[PDB]
Amino acid sequence: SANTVFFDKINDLLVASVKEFEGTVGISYLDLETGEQRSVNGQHEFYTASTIKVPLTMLVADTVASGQKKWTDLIPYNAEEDYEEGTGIIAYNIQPEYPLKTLQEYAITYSDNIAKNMLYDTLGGDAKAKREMYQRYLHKTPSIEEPQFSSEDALVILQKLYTEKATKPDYQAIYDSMKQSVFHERMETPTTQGKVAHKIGSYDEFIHDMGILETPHPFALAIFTKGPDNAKSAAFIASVTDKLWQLQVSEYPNQ
Repeated sequence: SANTVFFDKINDLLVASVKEFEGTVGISYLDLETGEQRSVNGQHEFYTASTIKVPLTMLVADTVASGQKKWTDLIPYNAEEDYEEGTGIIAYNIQPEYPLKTLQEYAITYSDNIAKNMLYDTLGGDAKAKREMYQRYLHKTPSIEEPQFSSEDALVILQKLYTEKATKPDYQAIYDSMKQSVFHERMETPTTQGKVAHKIGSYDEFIHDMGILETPHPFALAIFTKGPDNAKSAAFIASVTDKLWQLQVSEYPNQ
């Protein structure tokens, strides 16, 4: 009963919050210790933008585990297929090849677009990779041209990473790269700093973040938005994140 009281308070906060947002938003919260979730508009599908780099890296790790690739493998840069600007390290000091491990790191820590392209190449192309990650991790068929996630989808992916990193060091490495990511915004706030693993995503009107907040009783959170004002969208994510953090640290029910 005490749990339902607390989770109902989380729900009240989510409902109140989305009322304030000019645009479309989905929010999903997961209390990792109990498995209890609360969502508002948690099934609306949004263009993934860079959030897809998380399951991409998971798939790369799975592929290494299968024996088909090794972390030490040198992956060649293909100008004619891999070049992309925006976020990343590679574009701004291009090398002819990279260890697979390095790509894996850069795709998350620096949201590196070229790294992402080179990972898709390694996995047999983006259509194949997308089919595999969606089918295996979400039990869904993807749109290859315009892949989508709901906030609930994001929670399914985060839960898998969080559970399985206990026995999969390469998933722990992904998590750690999410903690070390260089974009100190959205779910990363003065309150959550040093205690958040997150993957931002941005494209035009799409502004997202998804992650795990390392409160004493930890929780997963996904906030996906589409709206006209990028600054407002990012500020909304940070605001809701801090409000949930405060509840989680101050009113968590005795079990």
